[PDB]
Amino acid sequence: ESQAFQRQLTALIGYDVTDVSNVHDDELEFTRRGLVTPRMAEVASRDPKLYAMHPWVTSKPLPEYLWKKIANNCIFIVIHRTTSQTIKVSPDDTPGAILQDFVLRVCGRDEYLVGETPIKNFQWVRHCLKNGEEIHVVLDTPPDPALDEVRKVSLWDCDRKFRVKIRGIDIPVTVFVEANIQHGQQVLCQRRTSPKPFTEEVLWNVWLEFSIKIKDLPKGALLNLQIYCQLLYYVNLLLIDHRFLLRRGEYVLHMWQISFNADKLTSATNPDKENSMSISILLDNYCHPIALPKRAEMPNQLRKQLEAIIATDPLNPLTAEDKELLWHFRYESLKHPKAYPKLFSSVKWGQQEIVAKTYQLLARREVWDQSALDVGLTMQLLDCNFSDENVRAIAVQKLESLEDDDVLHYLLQLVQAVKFEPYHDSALARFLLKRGLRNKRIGHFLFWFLRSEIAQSRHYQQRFAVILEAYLRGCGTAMLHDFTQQVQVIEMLQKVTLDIKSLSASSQVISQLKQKLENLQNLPESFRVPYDPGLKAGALAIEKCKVMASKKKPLWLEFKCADPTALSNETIGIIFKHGDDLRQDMLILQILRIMESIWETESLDLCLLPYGCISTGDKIGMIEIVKDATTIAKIQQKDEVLNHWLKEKSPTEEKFQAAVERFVYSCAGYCVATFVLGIGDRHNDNIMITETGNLFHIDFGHERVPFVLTPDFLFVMGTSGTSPHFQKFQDICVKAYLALRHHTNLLIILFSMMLMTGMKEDIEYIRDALTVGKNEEDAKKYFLDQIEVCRDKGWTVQFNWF
Ligand SMILES: Cn1c(=O)n(C2CCOCC2)c2c3cc(-c4cccnc4)ccc3ncc21
Repeated sequence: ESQAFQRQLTALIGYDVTDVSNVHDDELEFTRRGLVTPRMAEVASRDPKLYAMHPWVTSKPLPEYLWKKIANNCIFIVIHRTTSQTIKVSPDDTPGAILQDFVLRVCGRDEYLVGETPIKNFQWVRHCLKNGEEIHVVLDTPPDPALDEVRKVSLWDCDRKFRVKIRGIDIPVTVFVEANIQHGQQVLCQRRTSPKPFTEEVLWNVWLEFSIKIKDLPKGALLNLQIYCQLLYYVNLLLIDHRFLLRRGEYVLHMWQISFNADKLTSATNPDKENSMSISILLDNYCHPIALPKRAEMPNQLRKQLEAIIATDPLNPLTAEDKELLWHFRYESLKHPKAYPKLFSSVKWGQQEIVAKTYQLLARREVWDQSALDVGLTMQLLDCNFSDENVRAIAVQKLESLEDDDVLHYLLQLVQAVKFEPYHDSALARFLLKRGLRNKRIGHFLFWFLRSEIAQSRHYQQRFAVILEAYLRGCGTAMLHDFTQQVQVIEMLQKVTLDIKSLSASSQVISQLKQKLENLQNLPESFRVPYDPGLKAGALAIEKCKVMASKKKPLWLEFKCADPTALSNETIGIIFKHGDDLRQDMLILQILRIMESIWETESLDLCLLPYGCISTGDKIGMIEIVKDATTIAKIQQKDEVLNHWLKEKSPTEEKFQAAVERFVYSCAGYCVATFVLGIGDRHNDNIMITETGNLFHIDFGHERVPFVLTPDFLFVMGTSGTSPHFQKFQDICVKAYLALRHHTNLLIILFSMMLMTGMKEDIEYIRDALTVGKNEEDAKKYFLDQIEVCRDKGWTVQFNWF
């Protein structure tokens, strides 16, 4: 009756929030309760007119390469209604001024040109100008905002030393327990139990007295229990709870097994109980509830020493002297926003006094607030190394400066960063709740970015599910309708992918596929595309649908577009795959999209193709089909072969000369990008190219060479084992490489988090690849040398690949 809505949300999320069986406290229920207010606040504050039409706009400057297309200076936008007419408009002209009521929707898209924004500052206008396409719009009627209607004793006096009683470890099928007090990645104090023979049950009943006191336990503290026999099981328990109270009583904790990592920081217990390892522990209880309460300059030499510490890379660890230097002169270090991550590492979190000294130091934020926004440091303070609620919130406060365009560039990386938050309700989760609820595009990607983890991560599904339910409860009836239509389709397409895979390691398979898709089309008739929400896919082209030939078996699906106002009847091609982890490809594609923005600021377009890719469920998702594209393997199935393929598929010579240029930029782009990320040693079948000349890597799901610059690519430029194109390539390569190096800290910390949340020494790769330390001229030469490593090898490495 009154519960029907929750069972609808339950099916959208893919996990039950009301079901509380793997919970030892009430944090999820308390954060479900606490999340109501920032949803109520956002639902109410959003302009219902601009919420319904979600104009995807930017406040960033129009790039160098895009002002080349505009001349007079005017742009042509063709308005449709059967009868169409072109209108010459100034780049700085508002959409209403063009209209001279009615709205300017994009043809075949739920994309609109609205608000007090210049047309040059629209993401669809910039997109068309980049791709050299016409701006086809339609004089449509604004959508009803009615469709989005939303349904409605003190701690610092407990000077006693802390202790935990290790009762034992009950397991269904030598060993010792390692008890740790943790804050960030920094272990405060360790204690082990005496080794005992490994059996079905191992009792100890011994108390482990720690060096740290109750008073000195920081908000965010963790009792991390580990089972060593060398590490085999782990579990965590927040010593300070959500209601600021120290943990008391008996706790049985089901432990996570093994095979550093974000999964190893989780406060959640293992849901499996009949097969998992447990741990009975006792925590000292009291009659009254224990509750946590709330100059000189610097000499020229010690200034230079501190300046060198700030200027180093994030991965560079601080010594004991570096930590003392930074802490003593914290008031100076506070006047340099770049020192904050390193300074907040230098503080002794296991000392109530040193913590209180930081908390009051942070009240002098006049300098941090007034600073120019840096995503680098903001992401730095949100990682595993920072467990303090206050420090993290200073980073979340800067995320408010980010306009909807930028929130989209880091939505996935911010969603992952929630894994490092000690408590469920956090400034970050709330931040992602505001931005998702304010914007429909952000909200759509939020849904899928959260649903990605809820369905595959047993470690963080609990936390993420309460954040999804909170977003869902405020998006409005329209988005809730759209998501049911997406869930219903992917859940339908999930069975088909799995049933077909359970028939192969042919005509039988291809007939059985259409035999199943037939009893599927007879709901829904339309659904938004999870990786491109503007595009609405209609009914299937069941005759075009096939099962793909590789080691894995994906579903090549083609859907007609639901919008009849579309320019072409070109179907929407979607790959539905199983057995591969799309969570890592999502992460790689995101850094690629970030790299492009870095190049945009530096006035460069390296023509990357970061194809839509959404992780949907348990090792299953969907991938965008790139139209008129094939792999290098299919083009070979040597030197001449690619340039012969480009001319052959090219209509005019004008278009071919465009095809070789689109090749040099995209090739240089994938050369710099895949090198930095360390995914350049890839097989020919994992490198694609459009009939337009647009090259792009794929299958990112986890002798040597730095990148792929084979002779067939070189022959396209006009070189065999210099050229006017190869010189243009080398120059744009360096120009692109040096741009990414200006954002070292950003890339370093983006990669670091990517590793921990998606997948110590492995991370160190970007230090060397982004040539940390070396000057602008030394890096130019270093990259040009890596070009020559590909020239020397040629077909060697490509041949080596089995
Ligand atoms: C025409 N055509 C293909 O043949 N294929 C492939 C199918 C699987 O064998 C490799 C080639 C693709 C595409 C494959 C991906 C992709 C698939 C899995 C992982 N990462 C990326 C993306 C876009 C694509 N577009 C077009 C297209």
